[PDB]
Amino acid sequence: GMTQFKLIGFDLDGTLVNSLPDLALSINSALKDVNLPQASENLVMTWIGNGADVLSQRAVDWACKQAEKELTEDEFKYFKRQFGFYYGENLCNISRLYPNVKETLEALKAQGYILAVVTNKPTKHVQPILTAFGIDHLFSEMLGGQSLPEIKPHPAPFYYLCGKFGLYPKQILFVGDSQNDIFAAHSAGCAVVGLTYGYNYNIPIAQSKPDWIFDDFADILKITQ
Ligand SMILES: [Cl-]
Repeated sequence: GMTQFKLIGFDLDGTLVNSLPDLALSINSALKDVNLPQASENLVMTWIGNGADVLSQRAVDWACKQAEKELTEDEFKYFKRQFGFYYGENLCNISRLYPNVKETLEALKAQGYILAVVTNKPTKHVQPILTAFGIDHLFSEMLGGQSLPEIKPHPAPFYYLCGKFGLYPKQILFVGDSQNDIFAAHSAGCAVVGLTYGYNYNIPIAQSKPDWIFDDFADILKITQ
């Protein structure tokens, strides 16, 4: 309307949904199944951001070092199957939307913005978690960690949106909570909101220099009309 933006994109974990509690519960149950020590929720948080394989590798590497044990490859595969199972079961157990997320997405949709999710979370979990929280109907595109060959912080997912919706990068506003989001946006040429409530390796979101830094998801409305 009075902005340049046609499409607004969002990360999922740490931006729309506070999923850390269910991720931590799931990963710790799987660690227990391979007789490895369990991690604090802050530690688990620091492994999140780069997809479920990297998350799994960080978990097992930490726990093995803690315990002075190693896993065989078959044990590691087993760990990953159990972690996948538990999480699938706990997608919307302790997890909740961040404050004002649904109301804000509805407002933006009402204004005519195309809305998209771009996350490194496995693609298989994206439509289910959005459906569980009653917001799947608002999104015109939902990209996860297996959806394209390169993922955030590579700008490719942003270029895919430009192509699919017929846009210049400058017509996309992105909303994220980690440097993966902010670096991808800077590289593609998209304006980017950094949220301060999400998962960024214990690093302040200001360090990656987003275009805006917000404590409340509803503040996005102040910059979209
Ligand atoms: Cl991730």
